[PDB]
Amino acid sequence: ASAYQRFEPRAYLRNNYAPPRGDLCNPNGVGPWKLRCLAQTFATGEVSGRTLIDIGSGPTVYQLLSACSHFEDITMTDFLEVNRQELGRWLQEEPGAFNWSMYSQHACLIEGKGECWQDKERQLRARVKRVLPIDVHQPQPLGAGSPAPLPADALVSAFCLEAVSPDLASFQRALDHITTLLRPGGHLLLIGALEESWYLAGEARLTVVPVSEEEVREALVRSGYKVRDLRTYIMPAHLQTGVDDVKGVFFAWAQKV
Ligand SMILES: Nc1ncnc2c1ncn2[C@@H]1O[C@H](CSCC[C@H](N)C(=O)O)[C@@H](O)[C@H]1O
Ligand SMILES: O=C1C=C2NC[C@@H](O)C2=CC1=O
Repeated sequence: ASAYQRFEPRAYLRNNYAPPRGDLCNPNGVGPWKLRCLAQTFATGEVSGRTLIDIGSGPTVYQLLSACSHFEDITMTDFLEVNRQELGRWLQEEPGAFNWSMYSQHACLIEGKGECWQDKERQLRARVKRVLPIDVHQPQPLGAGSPAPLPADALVSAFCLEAVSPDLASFQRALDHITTLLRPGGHLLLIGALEESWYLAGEARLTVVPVSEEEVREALVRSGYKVRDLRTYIMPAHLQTGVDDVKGVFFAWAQKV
């Protein structure tokens, strides 16, 4: 809750998106695995529409790289002001912006359409119309008169819910709250930590509800999704860096019935 007030965006980026976890060179790493699930899913051509919302974007954009070419209106969100400010720095190509080029490249590599990474980042920056505050704990997570087109044709959320939820029940409700933002028939792409109880982000020490793959699936069904795809990545020893206690990472593709 109020722990997210000490959350340092740079430290978080450093902990999860710089080497070793941010080394995209080894295909056996989490970075490549994540981009692969994303890329492969959109490549099916079944996740399509005009609008899309990213839930709890944090200070990261990799989660929209393969997505941006399928939706012309993209909304990014986060609870923290600092995180929206960081997102802004990368969108406006301002100074100090985080460098996502390695990920843009690997997305281009993986997608295999011969695209250059500059055209990818350009497309993303173009299709992201707005960066809105959000709280998944509210029944109306974006608010009343949100500038965001609703309902969205699709949703993306990586490492948010389990990391803002004290327990399974909160998690399930938060899932419910965001699910209302999704048009029926829509698609949800959910990535998150498995069996993780805490992670660091500078002076901030966050509490996490350790969830399992079955608990994630059950939660998706209960929230009213058909689970099209749900995969697990087991965190290798050398990627256990002492910035957290994550055991694995899950990826879910779910369709709203
Ligand atoms: N109550 C809340 N509602 C929505 N998001 C919240 C939230 N409380 C914290 N968050 C955000 O949840 C994010 C989790 S970190 C995830 C960052 C990014 N999605 C990734 O893929 O790395 C944090 O940025 C945090 O600010
Ligand atoms: O909070 C987390 C954020 C992550 N993103 C990459 C993935 O390695 C990861 C694990 C986490 O525990």
